[PDB]
Amino acid sequence: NTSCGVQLRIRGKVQGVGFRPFVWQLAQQLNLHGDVCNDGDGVEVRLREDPEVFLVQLYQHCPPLARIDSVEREPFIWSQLPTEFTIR
Amino acid sequence: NTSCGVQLRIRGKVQGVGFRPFVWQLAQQLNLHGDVCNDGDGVEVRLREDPEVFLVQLYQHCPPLARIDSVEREPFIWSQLPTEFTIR
Amino acid sequence: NTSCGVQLRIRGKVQGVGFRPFVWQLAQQLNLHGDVCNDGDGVEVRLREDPEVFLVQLYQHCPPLARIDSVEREPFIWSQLPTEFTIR
Amino acid sequence: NTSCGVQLRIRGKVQGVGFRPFVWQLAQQLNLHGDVCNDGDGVEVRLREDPEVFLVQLYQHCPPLARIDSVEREPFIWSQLPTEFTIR
Amino acid sequence: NTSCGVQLRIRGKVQGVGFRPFVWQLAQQLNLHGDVCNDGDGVEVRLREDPEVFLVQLYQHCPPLARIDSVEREPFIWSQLPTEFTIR
Amino acid sequence: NTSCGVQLRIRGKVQGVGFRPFVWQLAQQLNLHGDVCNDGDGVEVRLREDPEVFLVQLYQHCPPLARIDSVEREPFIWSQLPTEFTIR
Ligand SMILES: [Cl-]
Ligand SMILES: [Cl-]
Ligand SMILES: [Cl-]
Ligand SMILES: [Cl-]
Ligand SMILES: [Cl-]
Ligand SMILES: [Cl-]
Repeated sequence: NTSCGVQLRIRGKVQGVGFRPFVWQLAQQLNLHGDVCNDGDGVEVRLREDPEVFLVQLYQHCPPLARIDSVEREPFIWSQLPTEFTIR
Repeated sequence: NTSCGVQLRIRGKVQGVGFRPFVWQLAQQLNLHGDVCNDGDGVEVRLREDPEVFLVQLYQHCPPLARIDSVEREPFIWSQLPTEFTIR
Repeated sequence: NTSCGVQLRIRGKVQGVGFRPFVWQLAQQLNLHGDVCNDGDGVEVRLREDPEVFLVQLYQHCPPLARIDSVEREPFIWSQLPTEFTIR
Repeated sequence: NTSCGVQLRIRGKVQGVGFRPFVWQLAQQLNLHGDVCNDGDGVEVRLREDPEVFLVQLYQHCPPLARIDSVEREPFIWSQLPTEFTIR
Repeated sequence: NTSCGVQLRIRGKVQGVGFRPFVWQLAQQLNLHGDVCNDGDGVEVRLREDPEVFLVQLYQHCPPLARIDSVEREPFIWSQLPTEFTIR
Repeated sequence: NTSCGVQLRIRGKVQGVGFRPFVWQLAQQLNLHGDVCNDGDGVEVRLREDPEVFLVQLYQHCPPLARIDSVEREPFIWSQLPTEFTIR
């Protein structure tokens, strides 16, 4: 059933730069579950877990071709909890 | 804007027994925000804060005429955060 | 990879009484993941999530033939996170 | 330096009944730090850690001569964090 | 009544630079409550909520004329919880 | 007894640069407990408390001769909780 999650919206130079793979790899390292996608208004990252370490490291380790201009966060409800972290 | 909340659904003998006032008073004592209502399928309590102490004390201090048969919890998203605890 | 979990050790009259199914059903209602077993020194419940609501309700809704004499908790590390709640 | 703590005020039949030792033993089992005292308006328990499991078990395992009528909680600031749990 | 809060003390080039408005805007984006002021030893930010995302973004998005040299955090107790985020 | 902790593994130019003292001083400022060591594969920091603010500030305030290339985190269990923060 449902659980509280977090959606992060990351905007900047975040496409064509290895950003979705970067997010994926960071989520793997952090043992996070959810997904990442590029929906045309930046990159959306949905997580089951608290996003703080992820956010710290998103910024600090941003790929060299990428550039993060802003990150927004909001809560949402998972309909079913994720068991993996996937690129969608 | 939005925040993660918790909805509790309390079923049993929970109407005509001072249950909504009891919930209100417990929320006041605990400095909780949200609301309580009876919507015909028990009592729904919506909280901004984590419900655990509230739940402990709901059970332990249940009014004498009342009887709690079950409590369910689920997350939801507040559209605007509550600044009081109110009976609705 | 690994995550912080909680092991609960529940002792009393907790076998032959529907206790493992009771735990399972409570974990389902609470959307918890991990497992339950009877290993000869009571019932061990391992959870991914914080156990507090589970504990409240374990006590309050204890099956009628069962009797809980004590519950102990300790942290441990999951080797892989659970995706279900199962009876083992 | 300072940290956020919780003070619990437990009222009822809570003196002459083994209540301070009971609290101590529960805190030991739960690996909690802080202190307990009887200051003439019930028993005050100060904890470094979140009090929820403690509270659950305070109620469920209340000594037979004791009787808990109410428990109140409030936050406070530790001037120095406790390294033990002690009866004061 | 009272709740646990966090006070952040931000020092550097943090006056005459749009820092209080920057903090305000960040708190709005994050749905945080409390206040900000310049009391002559940097900027003090008092929050109801956990400060971690705020801190991440304080640093990453520091206005161009500003410069953050240090940030300290300590807990404190709110006398009444804030319902807005305001510049004081 | 045991508690959930966090181990951080910090790699880069992190030896001969005042890194262990830097970590120590940051832990003191943050009122953290645990330890730091250099075990030949970077710097390991073990903490009792949640590491997020520590991590934010590790990166932002990295000493000038140092360079942080990566930070990994994993949970572990303390055998006895630390009462100080020490360089080992
Ligand atoms: Cl992308
Ligand atoms: Cl009602
Ligand atoms: Cl069993
Ligand atoms: Cl006493
Ligand atoms: Cl200012
Ligand atoms: Cl080193």
